[PDB]
Amino acid sequence: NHNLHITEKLEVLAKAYSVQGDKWRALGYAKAINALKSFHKPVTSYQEACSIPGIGKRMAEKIIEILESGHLRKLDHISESVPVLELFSNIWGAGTKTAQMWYQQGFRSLEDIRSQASLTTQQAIGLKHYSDFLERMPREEATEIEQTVQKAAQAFNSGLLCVACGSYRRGKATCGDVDVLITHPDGRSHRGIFSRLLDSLRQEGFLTDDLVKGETKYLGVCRLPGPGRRHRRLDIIVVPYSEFACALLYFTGSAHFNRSMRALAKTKGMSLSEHALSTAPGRVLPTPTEKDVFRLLGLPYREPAERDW
DNA sequence: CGGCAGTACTG
DNA sequence: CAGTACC
DNA sequence: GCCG
Ligand SMILES: [Cl-]
Ligand SMILES: [Mg+2]
Ligand code: NA
Ligand code: NA
Ligand code: NA
Repeated sequence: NHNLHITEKLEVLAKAYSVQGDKWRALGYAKAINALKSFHKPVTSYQEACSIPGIGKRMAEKIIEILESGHLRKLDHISESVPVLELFSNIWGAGTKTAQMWYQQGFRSLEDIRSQASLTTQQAIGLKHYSDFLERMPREEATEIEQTVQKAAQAFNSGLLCVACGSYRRGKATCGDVDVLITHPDGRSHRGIFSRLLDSLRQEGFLTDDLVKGETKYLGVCRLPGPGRRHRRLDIIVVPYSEFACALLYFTGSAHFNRSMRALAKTKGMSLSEHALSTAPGRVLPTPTEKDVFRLLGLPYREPAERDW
């Protein structure tokens, strides 16, 4: 990254727009930050700034300002509210609208939130685990969590396949949470297992809090036994076997890689979701493998580690 | 001008 | 429904 | 914010 002196200050702007709710501008800043953290060179011209995909006139100009004096005028005019809004929206279950409302109501610290805010069930759990959920775990811990879920699943039906996705599958040394995808090659036995699986995992003390318990996805909180353990975010998603390849791809990510794939799909008159690759309500195309998705998009296969965009 | 993804939960 | 979350 |  020959441009960490540009990206460091752009990231302040990106975050300010993100937590203030301007999600599209925040998207544009993040793309430009990704582009600039990947070029071949330092950028030292406005005509070179425009050179790169994701950098336009206004973003060029901002490069051409750090160009000169080593800072961006715009940074000194970010609302004093941004760090508080960032604090509040780092509570799981609170996003930008809730953070702006708390701010408007005069809350300024997590002590204010604890003592005076009305919290949803999810947000009270997010607040209780505030620090823990900002921490990444070693991937060796994601492994133990995956194999905990697998053992409980395969106990009830040994045909069940369980796979940790997310940053774990992309090979990262640390993970923000664990995403366990479950399916069954028989095409039917995947259904209705959550009752049994989740109560099994509660039986250990392993599952400590539920955030979401739907018919096909569970989002919650777990903790391995013993000393020195922290609470970890855990998602479990159950999918029909015919959808396994698209689910693997979607839940392996990264989010920027998926977004680049949806856009490439759109150039070919197709659509790509966690459930399927389809034509324009079109037809679902058969994708038994991740490799088939790439092939039908006319792309060469990328292993999970080269999707970490 | 307007897309930049679609859906599953929660309440 | 609006809001939040998943990659 | 960028881009078509
Ligand atoms: Cl596959
Ligand atoms: Mg994850
Ligand atoms: Na949040
Ligand atoms: Na008060
Ligand atoms: Na997750």
